[PDB]
Amino acid sequence: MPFKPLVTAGIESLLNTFLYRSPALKTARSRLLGKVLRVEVKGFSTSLILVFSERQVDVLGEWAGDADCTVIAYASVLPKLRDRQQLTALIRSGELEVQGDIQVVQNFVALADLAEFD
Amino acid sequence: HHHHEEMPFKPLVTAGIESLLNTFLYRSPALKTARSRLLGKVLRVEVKGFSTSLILVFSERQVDVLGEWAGDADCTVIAYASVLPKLRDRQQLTALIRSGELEVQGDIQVVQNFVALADLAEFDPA
Ligand SMILES: [Ca+2]
Ligand SMILES: [Ca+2]
Ligand SMILES: [Ca+2]
Ligand SMILES: [Ca+2]
Ligand SMILES: [Ca+2]
Ligand SMILES: [Ca+2]
Ligand SMILES: [Tb+3]
Ligand SMILES: [Tb+3]
Repeated sequence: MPFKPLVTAGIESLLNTFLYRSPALKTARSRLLGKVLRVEVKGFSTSLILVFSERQVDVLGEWAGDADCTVIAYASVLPKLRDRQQLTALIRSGELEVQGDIQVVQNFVALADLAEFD
Repeated sequence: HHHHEEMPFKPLVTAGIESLLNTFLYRSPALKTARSRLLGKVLRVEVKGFSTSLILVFSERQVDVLGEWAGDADCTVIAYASVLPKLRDRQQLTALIRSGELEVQGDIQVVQNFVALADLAEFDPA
């Protein structure tokens, strides 16, 4: 199946430098341990699968299995997922569609928010 | 890089796009003649819904990606990210420009040459 290896490797390195380089974020990352988040970017044919472990997040373009959480949005909603206080508004407006366990995306957005200085 | 210090998201996005474009377009010497058409060109990409631009600077051994450019761009493209999977060939490029899904300012030949390069990068199995 099309794994899109160059794009997924690039997204993986980006997410690992941003979220996993700092050991100060360890306890915030512990909330996502063993979780599988499926990201469907509207207009794109392939899904992105994020598998969280202690050392890093692995990204795949193809997954045989279930995701704990699935998020559907247009590309312009992705930069908005670095703010915990605006996730409820995005979900309410339908800009971000959530299937499965909403806690997985809430925990991810809380992590990304703590990863970056405003 | 090798450090514990928190670094901004924007330079990580441009570094990531740069790495991607160089592996995809610049690794294969078979694409040399297609790359020659973009030498010295500056392509500004404004992704609708995003606040910041992407600047692509084509040289012989690589394309550099920046988040800012005080100078002159040879071509400026404005589109939503969902048009990227739609610009496979030059036939589709004309339809996207005709429909206004892709807005072009400056030299249209730069984006035609870029799309023609990406299309040949897919044909070339390297
Ligand atoms: Ca923050
Ligand atoms: Ca560079
Ligand atoms: Ca000019
Ligand atoms: Ca120029
Ligand atoms: Ca193609
Ligand atoms: Ca190739
Ligand atoms: Tb599948
Ligand atoms: Tb602008």
